[PDB]
Amino acid sequence: GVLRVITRNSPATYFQDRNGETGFEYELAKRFAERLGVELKIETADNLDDLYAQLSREGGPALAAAGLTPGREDDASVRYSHTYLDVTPQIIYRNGQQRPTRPEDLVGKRIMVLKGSSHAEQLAELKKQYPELKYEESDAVEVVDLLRMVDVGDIDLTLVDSNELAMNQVYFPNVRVAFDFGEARGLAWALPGGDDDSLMNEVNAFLDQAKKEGLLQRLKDRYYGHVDVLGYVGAYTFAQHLQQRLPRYESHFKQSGKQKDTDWRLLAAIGYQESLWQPGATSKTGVRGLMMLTNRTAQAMGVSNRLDPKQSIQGGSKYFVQIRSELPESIKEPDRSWFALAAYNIGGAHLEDARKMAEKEGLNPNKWLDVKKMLPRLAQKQWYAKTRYGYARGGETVHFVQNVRRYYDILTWVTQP
Ligand SMILES: N[C@@H](CCC(=O)O)C(=O)O
Repeated sequence: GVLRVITRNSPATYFQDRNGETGFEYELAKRFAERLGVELKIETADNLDDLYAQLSREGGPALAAAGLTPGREDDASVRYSHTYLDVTPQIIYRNGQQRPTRPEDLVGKRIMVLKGSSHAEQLAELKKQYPELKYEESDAVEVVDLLRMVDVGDIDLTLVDSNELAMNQVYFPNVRVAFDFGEARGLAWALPGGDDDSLMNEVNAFLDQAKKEGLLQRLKDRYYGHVDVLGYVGAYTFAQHLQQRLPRYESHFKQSGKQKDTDWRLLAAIGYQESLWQPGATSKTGVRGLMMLTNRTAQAMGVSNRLDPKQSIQGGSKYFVQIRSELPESIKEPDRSWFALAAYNIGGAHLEDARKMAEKEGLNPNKWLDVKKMLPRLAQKQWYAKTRYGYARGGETVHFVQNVRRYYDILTWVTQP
């Protein structure tokens, strides 16, 4: 009584954050496994070629959920469910470089795509029509890698499904859609063929029902797509809010500070980066209140009302100090505080991968200046594929810690002594 779903380890799909497992596919697979009264077991594939290999052996996974494009036709050997999400392939280029207008303008550019993907096949055929088109494909990269590579200019163009872009665009300021390339199409789950429609029919029953019940559109808004974390405000705006907001809460930050033997101004910085000192702030991610705590985490810290500024401040402060208390003793202050900010955001599991990765690189797993260099690698498959817990958006962790420290510095400077 265990549903095995194979997927890809990636932000649009499945990954681990500080609260455990998450992702569009993962949630859809879980709400489905529950509709079957079985346990969901995730298995992840290394690349797309391997996913389909795995799906087609006997004794393999039930189905594949991985934002797969059917394309197909009638290879009965692999069969597709109804679609649960409609997308469009898009050519992506780097801002301030020659924006291609037409398929012919893909000639002369360096292009990279997932090896074994629909899009590699979309380009393969375009190469008959223009034998000068050249492109590379790789198994050691995921779409998140491709966008970074354009953003940073290591490649000119790539070709990806629009949803992957909607989720990530914001983490890549320099990238821009050049044009749609192909008709809109639907994504779907993949099952092996196929003589018993036992398994297929309910999936199709599930997806059809979950479309009219709002579940698909709910998820789509949950994930696709938005900037949780980021945003250093003006020094202007912070000075503003020092006068308009902090006076309400300074009292609570101070006492929690005292209660827990920790600098109140860092607690106050966490909260500013968190919600901008807004006790009613909330996210579609399911965090809420001044210290943007999750429900499980709030209950765990004794917070019975997430919207009460005093409670959320006390519970968030409690959460931060414990995380800082649980790090390896080998990490000393002040780095220790920075690791905890790093862990507060990305989860200790991932932070741990970073330190191992840091060690193996001959760096100091105890120096925030070093591990901080490793955290961004967790969003690079060549690297995160080699870690225990896999993908993490480590660049956003770094911004988190940085930003929080920055507010902490201004606060110190103004307080006072
Ligand atoms: N097939 C990949 C995209 C491949 C590419 O970017 O070229 C996906 O599942 O989104």
